[PDB]
Amino acid sequence: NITDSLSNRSLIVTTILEEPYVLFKKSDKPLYGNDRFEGYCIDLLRELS
Ligand SMILES: *[C@@H]1O[C@H](CO)[C@@H](O[C@@H]2O[C@H](CO)[C@@H](O)[C@H](O)[C@H]2NC(C)=O)[C@H](O)[C@H]1NC(C)=O
Repeated sequence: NITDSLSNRSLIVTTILEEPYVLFKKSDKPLYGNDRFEGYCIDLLRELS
């Protein structure tokens, strides 16, 4: 059981804008939250979450 034992526990994740790892979502609405950045390491963040 190495499942979601880290539930709750709001956490701060820091990044730098690089070209192939993070990118803004191309949309009309102003981006807020985890929809601000998308990419491969963001996909790794989704898998880890
Ligand atoms: C996250 O917070 C919730 C409450 O805010 C914790 O909830 C309890 O979880 C245990 C697990 O068996 C239950 O028996 C309790 O009835 C729950 N209480 C409530 C008030 O929900 C939860 O454990 C927390 N997550 C972690 C990983 O600690």
